[PDB]
Amino acid sequence: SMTDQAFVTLTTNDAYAKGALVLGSSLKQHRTTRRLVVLATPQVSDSMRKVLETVFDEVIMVDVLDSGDSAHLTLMKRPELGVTLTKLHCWSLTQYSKCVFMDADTLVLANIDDLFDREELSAAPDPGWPDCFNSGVFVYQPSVETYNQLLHLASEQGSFDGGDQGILNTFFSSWATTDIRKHLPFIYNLSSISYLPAFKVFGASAKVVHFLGRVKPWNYTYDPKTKSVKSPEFLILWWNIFTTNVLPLLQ
Amino acid sequence: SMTDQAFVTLTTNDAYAKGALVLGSSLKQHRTTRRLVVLATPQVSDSMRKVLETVFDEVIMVDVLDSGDSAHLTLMKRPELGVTLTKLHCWSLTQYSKCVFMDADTLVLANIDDLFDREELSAAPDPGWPDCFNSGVFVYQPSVETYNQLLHLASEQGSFDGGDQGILNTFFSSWATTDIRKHLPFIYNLSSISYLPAFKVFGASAKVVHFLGRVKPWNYTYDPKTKSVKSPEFLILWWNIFTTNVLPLLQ
Ligand SMILES: [Cl-]
Repeated sequence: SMTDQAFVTLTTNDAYAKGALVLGSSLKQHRTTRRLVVLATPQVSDSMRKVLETVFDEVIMVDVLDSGDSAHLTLMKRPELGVTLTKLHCWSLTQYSKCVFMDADTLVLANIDDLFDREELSAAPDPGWPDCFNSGVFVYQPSVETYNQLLHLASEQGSFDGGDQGILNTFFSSWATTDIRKHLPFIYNLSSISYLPAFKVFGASAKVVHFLGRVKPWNYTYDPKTKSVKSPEFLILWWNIFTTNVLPLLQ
Repeated sequence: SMTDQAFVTLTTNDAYAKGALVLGSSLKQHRTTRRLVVLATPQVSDSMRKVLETVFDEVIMVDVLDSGDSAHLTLMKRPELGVTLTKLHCWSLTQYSKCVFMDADTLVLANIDDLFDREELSAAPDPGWPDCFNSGVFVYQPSVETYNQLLHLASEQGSFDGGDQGILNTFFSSWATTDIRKHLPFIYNLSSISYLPAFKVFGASAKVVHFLGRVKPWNYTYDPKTKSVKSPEFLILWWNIFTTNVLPLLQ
């Protein structure tokens, strides 16, 4: 239908692939007309890539350890940024005129195809330092130039936070002060860590939930008997999509 | 110099007056050309009001328990909102064409007179729910109409958070989506609770620190010997301004 535009995610191992499988499924459940793309590394097992193919339209291999990879010389300068340099390959996807990147620890709650109305770089405020955008969800335009500039920046300065958010905020440094249309509503990237009164009032309209913190949805022990985890509706939802929609897909 | 414009704060008791005394002093140290105003309630002791007069140009009494007060009928509808209705009297100060309200648990680190370049309602994002502004610091235009509309809102709906921030966000509900110039940089209202890598990179430019959480700067036990508290440079600064600049003022 809309071959020109895609949601793009990233899996660097089989654990995160379970995240991507749930994200992908949630986009399908809310009936996106866009393509679904996952960037995968060789650390993702062949059998998991086959599961990824049942949900994603494209499973695109990216290996920054390969000397043919465009980011490989940058990795040799910044060996701590392998995951970040892999994610930044989202800008190499020049077969698409516009994409929404979503981290594999997000979950979609309603159709968010109206994000394609936005322009690069559109993103929600990060809680905690709200003059930085959160890099879990963003609208961007693939470009080899932009990609190479991003690699240059990573080369010169690394990332002020060790991951992709620092570098993307440093690159797209006008976000906080320029054009409010580039501020996605917080409900398009609602932090699981995120002000209870604000949530009582605004939470029902959540469109995307972003599972932050060290413990990811797929590393909870889920108990099918009780439909519950050991340690809430979003985490329960995650597991619902996984058990109900993902598990029966490779058969 | 600039009789038309003011910084405005609020003290509902003697504890908070110590906050206001420090805020006021910090505005003076960074050489504001504007007036300094404190709204005080009768719970503030006469002797503390006299201390407040050594720092503030105007100490303006507000008593919502008085039946002559404009908010008194609203208080009878919402008896839990006395402090909030007192703060909203900042909009009654029609002798001023433009003001910056600052909670008494803020501290100024550099001249912020360039806030008078902004228009109502300008405010920084709240961390945690960043599509709401934080109500600790905001640029507004005094108006009896605006004030009465605010009282009406408080009457009809109360405050979604129990304090002033809910109601001000509900009233000024276009803040998140309209005119980025109404987004104050986070450095004009930097949460003490506020992302360590972001602070390493951005904290040096802090212009206002906002002491959040249940334990206020003035309720720490300060030890003059060690220049330290029991439980960091901002809290130490607070105490420095208090001991050095405030204590010698009533003599
Ligand atoms: Cl704008």
